Amino acid sequence: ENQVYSPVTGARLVAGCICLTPDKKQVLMITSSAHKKRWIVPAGGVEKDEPNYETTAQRETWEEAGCIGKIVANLGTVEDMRPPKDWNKDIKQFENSRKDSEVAKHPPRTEFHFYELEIENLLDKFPECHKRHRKLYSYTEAKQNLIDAKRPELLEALNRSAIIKDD
Ligand SMILES: [Cl-]
Ligand SMILES: [Mg+2]
Repeated sequence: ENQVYSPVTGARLVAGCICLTPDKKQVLMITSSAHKKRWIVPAGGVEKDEPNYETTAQRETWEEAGCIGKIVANLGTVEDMRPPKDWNKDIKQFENSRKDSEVAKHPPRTEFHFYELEIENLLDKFPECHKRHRKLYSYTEAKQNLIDAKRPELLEALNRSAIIKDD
């Protein structure tokens, strides 16, 4: 009940961090709680008492990854546009035009506010350290992880960061 939603779309409001090594060659990824083999980035729900998205982003990066660092860029917003739960059993799932197909119009599940963080430390004891793994990946590896995880919005956020892409 401490969760915050868009007053317009009803999307859950979430913040998180693209956590880069100081040399900008790697990004910190974490395993999903539900799916141990899916690698994503730290992010979670804004809570009602939190004054800004940076606070949520750095809290969730601590809770989920045991990562501390400095926010160095605002990477703006991305949206989880996965269709609702009922979607694949509904009668009209797609809206087609002359040269294009789209999933039927729906609000986003989640609106993510992403920041780029420069990693200053990784701690062995952190709140979710027995529920998740946290590991550095090159850009090429991280991109494949996020496609494997079916989270293109997280890849959109990563691509806005200063991560070195030509591995
Ligand atoms: Cl909003
Ligand atoms: Mg979360």
